[PDB]
Amino acid sequence: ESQAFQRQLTALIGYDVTDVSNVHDDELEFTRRGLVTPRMAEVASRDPKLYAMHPWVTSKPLPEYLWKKIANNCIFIVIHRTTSQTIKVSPDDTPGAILQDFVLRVCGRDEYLVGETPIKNFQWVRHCLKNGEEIHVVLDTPPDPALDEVRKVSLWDCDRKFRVKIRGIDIPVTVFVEANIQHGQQVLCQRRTSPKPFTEEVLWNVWLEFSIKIKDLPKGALLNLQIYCQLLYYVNLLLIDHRFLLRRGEYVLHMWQISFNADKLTSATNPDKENSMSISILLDNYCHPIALPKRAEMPNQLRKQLEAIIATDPLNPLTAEDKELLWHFRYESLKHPKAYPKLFSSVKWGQQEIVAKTYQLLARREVWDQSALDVGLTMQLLDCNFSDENVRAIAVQKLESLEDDDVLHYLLQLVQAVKFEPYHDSALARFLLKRGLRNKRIGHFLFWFLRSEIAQSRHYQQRFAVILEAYLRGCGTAMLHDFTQQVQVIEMLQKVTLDIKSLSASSQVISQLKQKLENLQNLPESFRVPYDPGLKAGALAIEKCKVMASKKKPLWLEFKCADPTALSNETIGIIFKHGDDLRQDMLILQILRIMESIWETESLDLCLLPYGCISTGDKIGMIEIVKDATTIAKIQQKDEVLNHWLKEKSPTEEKFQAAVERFVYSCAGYCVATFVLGIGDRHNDNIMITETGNLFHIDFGHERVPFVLTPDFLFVMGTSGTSPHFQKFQDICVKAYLALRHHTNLLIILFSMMLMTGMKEDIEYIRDALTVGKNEEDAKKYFLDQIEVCRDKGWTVQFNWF
Ligand SMILES: Cn1c(=O)n(C2CCOCC2)c2c3cc(-c4cccnc4)ccc3ncc21
Repeated sequence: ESQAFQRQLTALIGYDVTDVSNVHDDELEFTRRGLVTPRMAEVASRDPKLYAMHPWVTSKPLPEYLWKKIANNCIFIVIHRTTSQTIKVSPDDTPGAILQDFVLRVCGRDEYLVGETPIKNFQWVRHCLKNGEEIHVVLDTPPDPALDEVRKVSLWDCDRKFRVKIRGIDIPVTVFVEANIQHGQQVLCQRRTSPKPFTEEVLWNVWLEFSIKIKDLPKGALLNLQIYCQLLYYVNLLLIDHRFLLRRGEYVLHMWQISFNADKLTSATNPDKENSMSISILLDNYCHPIALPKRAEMPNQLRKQLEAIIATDPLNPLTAEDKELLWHFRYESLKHPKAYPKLFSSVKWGQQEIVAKTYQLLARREVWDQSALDVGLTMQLLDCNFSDENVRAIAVQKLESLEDDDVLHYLLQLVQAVKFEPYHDSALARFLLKRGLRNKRIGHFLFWFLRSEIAQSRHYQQRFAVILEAYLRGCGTAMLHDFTQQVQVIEMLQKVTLDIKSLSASSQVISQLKQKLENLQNLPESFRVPYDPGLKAGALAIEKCKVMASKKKPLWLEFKCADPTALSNETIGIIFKHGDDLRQDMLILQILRIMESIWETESLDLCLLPYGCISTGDKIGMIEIVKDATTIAKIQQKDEVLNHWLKEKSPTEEKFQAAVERFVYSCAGYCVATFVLGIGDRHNDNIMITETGNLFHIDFGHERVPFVLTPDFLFVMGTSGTSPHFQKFQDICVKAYLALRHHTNLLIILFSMMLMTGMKEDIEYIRDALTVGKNEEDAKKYFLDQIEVCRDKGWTVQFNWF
């Protein structure tokens, strides 16, 4: 009756929030309760007119390469209604001024040109100008905002030393327990139990007295229990709870097994109980509830020493002297926003006094607030190394400066960063709740970015599910309708992918596929595309649908577009795959999209193709089909072969000369990008190219060479084992490489988090690849040398690949 809505949300999320069986406290229920207010606040504050039409706009400057297309200076936008007419408009002209009521929707898209924004500052206008396409719009009627209607004793006096009683470890099928007090990645104090023979049950009943006191336990503290026999099981328990109270009583904790990592920081217990390892522990209880309460300059030499510490890379660890230097002169270090991550590492979190000294130091934020926004440091303070609620919130406060365009560039990386938050309700989760609820595009990607983890991560599904339910409860009836239509389709397409895979390691398979898709089309008739929400896919082209030939078996699906106002009847091609982890490809594609923005600021377009890719469920998702594209393997199935393929598929010579240029930029782009990320040693079948000349890597799901610059690519430029194109390539390569190096800290910390949340020494790769330390001229030469490593090898490495 009154519960029907929750069972609808339950099916959208893919996990039950009301079901509380793997919970030892009430944090999820308390954060479900606490999340109501920032949803109520956002639902109410959003302009219902601009919420319904979600104009995807930017406040960033129009790039160098895009002002080349505009001349007079005017742009042509063709308005449709059967009868169409072109209108010459100034780049700085508002959409209403063009209209001279009615709205300017994009043809075949739920994309609109609205608000007090210049047309040059629209993401669809910039997109068309980049791709050299016409701006086809339609004089449509604004959508009803009615469709989005939303349904409605003190701690610092407990000077006693802390202790935990290790009762034992009950397991269904030598060993010792390692008890740790943790804050960030920094272990405060360790204690082990005496080794005992490994059996079905191992009792100890011994108390482990720690060096740290109750008073000195920081908000965010963790009792991390580990089972060593060398590490085999782990579990965590927040010593300070959500209601600021120290943990008391008996706790049985089901432990996570093994095979550093974000999964190893989780406060959640293992849901499996009949097969998992447990741990009975006792925590000292009291009659009254224990509750946590709330100059000189610097000499020229010690200034230079501190300046060198700030200027180093994030991965560079601080010594004991570096930590003392930074802490003593914290008031100076506070006047340099770049020192904050390193300074907040230098503080002794296991000392109530040193913590209180930081908390009051942070009240002098006049300098941090007034600073120019840096995503680098903001992401730095949100990682595993920072467990303090206050420090993290200073980073979340800067995320408010980010306009909807930028929130989209880091939505996935911010969603992952929630894994490092000690408590469920956090400034970050709330931040992602505001931005998702304010914007429909952000909200759509939020849904899928959260649903990605809820369905595959047993470690963080609990936390993420309460954040999804909170977003869902405020998006409005329209988005809730759209998501049911997406869930219903992917859940339908999930069975088909799995049933077909359970028939192969042919005509039988291809007939059985259409035999199943037939009893599927007879709901829904339309659904938004999870990786491109503007595009609405209609009914299937069941005759075009096939099962793909590789080691894995994906579903090549083609859907007609639901919008009849579309320019072409070109179907929407979607790959539905199983057995591969799309969570890592999502992460790689995101850094690629970030790299492009870095190049945009530096006035460069390296023509990357970061194809839509959404992780949907348990090792299953969907991938965008790139139209008129094939792999290098299919083009070979040597030197001449690619340039012969480009001319052959090219209509005019004008278009071919465009095809070789689109090749040099995209090739240089994938050369710099895949090198930095360390995914350049890839097989020919994992490198694609459009009939337009647009090259792009794929299958990112986890002798040597730095990148792929084979002779067939070189022959396209006009070189065999210099050229006017190869010189243009080398120059744009360096120009692109040096741009990414200006954002070292950003890339370093983006990669670091990517590793921990998606997948110590492995991370160190970007230090060397982004040539940390070396000057602008030394890096130019270093990259040009890596070009020559590909020239020397040629077909060697490509041949080596089995
Ligand atoms: C025409 N055509 C293909 O043949 N294929 C492939 C199918 C699987 O064998 C490799 C080639 C693709 C595409 C494959 C991906 C992709 C698939 C899995 C992982 N990462 C990326 C993306 C876009 C694509 N577009 C077009 C297209």
